[PDB]
Amino acid sequence: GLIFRLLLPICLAVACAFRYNGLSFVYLIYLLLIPLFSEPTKATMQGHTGRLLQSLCITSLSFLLLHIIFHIVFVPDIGMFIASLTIWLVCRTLRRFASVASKLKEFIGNMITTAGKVVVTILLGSSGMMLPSLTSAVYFFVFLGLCTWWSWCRTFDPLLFGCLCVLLAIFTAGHLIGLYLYQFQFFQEAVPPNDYYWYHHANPILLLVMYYTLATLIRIWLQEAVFQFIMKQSYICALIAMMAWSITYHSWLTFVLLIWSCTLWMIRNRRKYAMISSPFMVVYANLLLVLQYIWSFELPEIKKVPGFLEKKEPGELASKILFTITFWLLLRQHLTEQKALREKEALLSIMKVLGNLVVALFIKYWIYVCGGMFFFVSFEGKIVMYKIIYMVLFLFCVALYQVHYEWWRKILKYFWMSVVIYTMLVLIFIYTYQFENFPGLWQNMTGLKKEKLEDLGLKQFTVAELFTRIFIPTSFLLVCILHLHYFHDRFLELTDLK
Ligand SMILES: *[C@@H]1O[C@H](CO)[C@@H](O)[C@H](O)[C@H]1NC(C)=O
Repeated sequence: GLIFRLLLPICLAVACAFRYNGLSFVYLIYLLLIPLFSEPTKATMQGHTGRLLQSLCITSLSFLLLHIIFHIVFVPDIGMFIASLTIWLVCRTLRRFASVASKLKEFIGNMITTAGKVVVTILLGSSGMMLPSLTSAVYFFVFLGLCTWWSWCRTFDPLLFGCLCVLLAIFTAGHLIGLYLYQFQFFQEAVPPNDYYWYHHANPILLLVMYYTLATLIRIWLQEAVFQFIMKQSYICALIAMMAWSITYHSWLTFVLLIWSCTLWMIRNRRKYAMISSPFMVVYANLLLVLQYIWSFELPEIKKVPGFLEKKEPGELASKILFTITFWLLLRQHLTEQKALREKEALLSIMKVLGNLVVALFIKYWIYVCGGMFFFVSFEGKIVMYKIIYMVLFLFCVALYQVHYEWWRKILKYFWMSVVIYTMLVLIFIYTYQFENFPGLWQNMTGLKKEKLEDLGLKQFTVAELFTRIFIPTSFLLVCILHLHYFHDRFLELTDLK
């Protein structure tokens, strides 16, 4: 019944974790071999495997003794004793955890058998981002490829999935062999893949549990009401993550993502064009992700590009994964909806008063919100030139409204257009002033002293304050375009002299 075997994995692991010779290597081999066979039953295969393991271990102890006796630290003995005890227990076929462990095994095995694919992908991603190298690049790339394939509608038949599991299993087997076999080799650098013996001493256990889940899976394979607003928020958060990416890993590449998000904010029907441009965003995201992972290796002889992609830590990649999953979900939704529309067209071939009241209230009382946003934009932090130009525009608008009011009714939308244009220019200028040539290019082109130039807001920020310096004007632009698109013309036709 509750006749377990994982105890043998446990003791084989603790036995191979501290002794390193040709004697423990076979113990590690058999440890790797355990998760392939079933639990002990009325069977001959697992029985003979166990019995041969015990024979080999006892004989190895005997060989150690017959070596040490010739005269013309031996925890392996206790391991052999435990192995023989388990052999006898199998031949036979206060206390709180007895059934607890059984329940744990049962529910975890059922968790594997239901949706093992996604947990394998999660393990692949974790192993990839754990310790970057050329070897872990295999795991990371197959992770990324599987996630991209799932993002598309194209599915996968289980036999190819199983052969991929077999390939990855033998690959991680060889990887663990190299890892726990390296304690003899004599090298320190000129080779990326591994190192010698959580920062980097927690990877082998992750690879081991990965291989164990893969082994259970392959063993299984050989037993022959408001969710619309939620979709809206989904594409919105995908866009905002696309924007926020270009702040963490500042480079002349992700500037295209930032400018794309900016130019996508200011469009009439943004959902349609966002869904259209979704796949390109996904492919570009994962491409620059591969570039990130490559240039985040262990070795400093890569000669990072000065203005473009540069050198980063391994930890600063999970945030990029969190960004890319938004693109993946966006593409999934877009493709599903497009397929539904296509099959539909193939098949063919009490609260209103609240809405009216609130839309009228916004038509009449939103220009004041846009005006009040000027103060929040211009009166935060230090005082610089562009924050003064903002107030200059605001005061000019108010003065022109007070003076004539006939021109002010004709030159209103042009004001908002100029405002959003100026905000875009401010974004571009404050973003580009973070490279290396620019802080000197401004002087060499237009000679101004360092602080005299910095007084215009241009300075070297940190990864925190730049979020503010980008989003505050971004929020202002968003509010302004929201006013311009929906409420402007209705407001202008509301208050007029007929
Ligand atoms: C400023 O930088 C440029 C970069 O090409 C270089 O010619 C020189 O260092 C300076 N040029 C000036 C001062 O015009």
